[PDB]
Amino acid sequence: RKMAFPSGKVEGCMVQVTCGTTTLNGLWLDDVVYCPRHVICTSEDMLNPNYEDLLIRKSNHNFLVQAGNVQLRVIGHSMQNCVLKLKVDTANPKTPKYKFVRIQPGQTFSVLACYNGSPSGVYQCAMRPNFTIKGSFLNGSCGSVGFNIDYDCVSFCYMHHMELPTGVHAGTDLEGNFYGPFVDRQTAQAAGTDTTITVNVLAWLYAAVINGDRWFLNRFTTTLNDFNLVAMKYNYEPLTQDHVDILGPLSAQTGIAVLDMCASLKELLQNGMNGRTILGSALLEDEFTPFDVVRQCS
Amino acid sequence: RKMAFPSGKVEGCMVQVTCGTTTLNGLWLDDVVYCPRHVICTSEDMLNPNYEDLLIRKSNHNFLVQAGNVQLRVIGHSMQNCVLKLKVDTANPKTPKYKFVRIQPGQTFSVLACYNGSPSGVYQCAMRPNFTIKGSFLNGSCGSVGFNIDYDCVSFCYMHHMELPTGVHAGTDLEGNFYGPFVDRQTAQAAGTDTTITVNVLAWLYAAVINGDRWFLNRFTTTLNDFNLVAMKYNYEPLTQDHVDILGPLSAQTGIAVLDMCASLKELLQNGMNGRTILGSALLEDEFTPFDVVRQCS
Ligand SMILES: *[C@H](O)[C@H](C[C@@H]1CCNC1=O)NC(=O)[C@H](CC(C)C)NC(=O)OCc1ccccc1
Ligand SMILES: *[C@H](O)[C@H](C[C@@H]1CCNC1=O)NC(=O)[C@H](CC(C)C)NC(=O)OCc1ccccc1
Repeated sequence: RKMAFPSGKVEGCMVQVTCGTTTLNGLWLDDVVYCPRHVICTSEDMLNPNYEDLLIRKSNHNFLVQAGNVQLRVIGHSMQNCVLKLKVDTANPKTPKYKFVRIQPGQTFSVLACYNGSPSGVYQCAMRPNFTIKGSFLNGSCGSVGFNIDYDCVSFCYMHHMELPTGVHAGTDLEGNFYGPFVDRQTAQAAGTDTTITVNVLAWLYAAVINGDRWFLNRFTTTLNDFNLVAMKYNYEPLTQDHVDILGPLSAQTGIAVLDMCASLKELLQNGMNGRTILGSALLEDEFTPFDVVRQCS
Repeated sequence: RKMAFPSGKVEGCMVQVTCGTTTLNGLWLDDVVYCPRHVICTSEDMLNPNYEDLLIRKSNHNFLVQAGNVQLRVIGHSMQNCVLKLKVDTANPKTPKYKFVRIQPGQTFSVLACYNGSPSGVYQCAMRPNFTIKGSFLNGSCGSVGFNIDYDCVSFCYMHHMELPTGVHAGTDLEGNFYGPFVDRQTAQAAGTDTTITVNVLAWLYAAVINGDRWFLNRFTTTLNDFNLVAMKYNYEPLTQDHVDILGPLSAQTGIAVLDMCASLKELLQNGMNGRTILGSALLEDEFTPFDVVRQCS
């Protein structure tokens, strides 16, 4: 099963930010509210916004932050890359222990989709090699965050800004820097040709070996270099050698060093599953980290 | 995408319940903790328990409940079918507006998987027509619950007790009545042959149209009864008029009559998918309801 982190600690940080006509969501940690900076744009400064001068003309009194129907007072505003920061006069007493990280393509996280500051639902998604995510997001959803958890700490890794022509989504880390070559302005922009997350496909074959039925399992072996070619053709990312021993635990538990493994991914890009399905998916699955496999078998 | 309801309201009601060697999760609402009654069994008892034998042989102090760090004093106990009800001297201040509901086959709910009283993950499930669910659950997971939300109100519908031999799962409503012909005994049980949830498959074909994927549309048309005849043969639940009604929503926003979308699915069942995906998959997905489709497309 694809599984999301429990969302309570992030729900307790979600607020509604309105500036003029635009409402979106804010992230309220301590006495600071983070939200996408295009909240300060009207329907039409959005096509080529000069954010610096948009923001000049805004003052604290132009921002309506609400936790429920309770207004939080804005007492300062600043722009950091593509996110806005609003100092409010109340520290969120729900503030989890947390930090801001910038994730890598292939890494997974959980999205807490919200609308008008109220959580709608939660889902697990991955950062594609072309820096999009395959999410469900509608209008008013910008400012929603992705996150991971480690014990008590919430690691905020994504904030939402944009849908792309092809239906996928684009956003920034919590310091406002976009993932990939995207800009927060309403223009057609390059999706970018995507690839399969090789390390996660191997994580998930391992899960097959663990949780039982390894029918895919075949009796042939390879090394690193040829492995790249015929699948690089079905468009698979370079497995390095340091994806390698994040796959170390799963190799040690199954007994299988990385490459009998490769050579059965061969045959699944060499003559399909033969109509068969591994663990619940009639296709190869590439949105499970090795850590995702260990967590869930753990 | 499969989207679970946000989980914070349930997370604040989850506690650990211990009785001797046996530990699992409980649901802490007002001044009552509910958990699976096989918490009272030893490894050996669970072979063939007479739960009323076992329960008359215990007093309050044999139950240890913990809410994070803090122990809750059990001051009463009580059994309602397959769930135990433990009264405690404190009311859970995080108790939401809630309800207890028994759901029908085909309905969905989100599951908050917990271990030792602590949330670990959240995902969606359907009640199969055979009254099992295709979960992800290990030892210590019992007591985790399934629920839906409805504005402010968490309606609990599932409590977890068991993995059948085939890897699927079985449990009770929160009054403790099993979904299906199972019992809280550790003895091998079979679930009975599953069917496919038809009304949901149509809801996912509609979902697919909305998201640009329309190769499967035909322009044949069919009777409700003609459709159920063919469907039957492929082990699809009857499609009721109610189900037709329920689909009406999605039938407006796409301009496809239910019955014509039946015609297309009927062609899908007589001829297979010949190598094509719908919404990415080589199988027809039946674990989205109408309501889960609207919710995530409005
Ligand atoms: C912010 O709430 C919103 C999120 C979008 C809207 C629907 N689904 C989403 O992901 N962002 C915008 O509406 C964005 C504002 C600009 C200042 C970046 N405009 C936008 O998303 O245009 C790109 C697009 C291309 C194709 C379809 C839909 C949107
Ligand atoms: C409750 O904590 C536990 C959850 C099972 C354990 C593995 N995955 C689950 O969902 N329930 C039981 O152990 C249950 C006990 C009642 C029948 C008294 N028996 C059961 O689920 O099947 C036994 C089993 C044990 C270990 C692995 C797989 C199945």
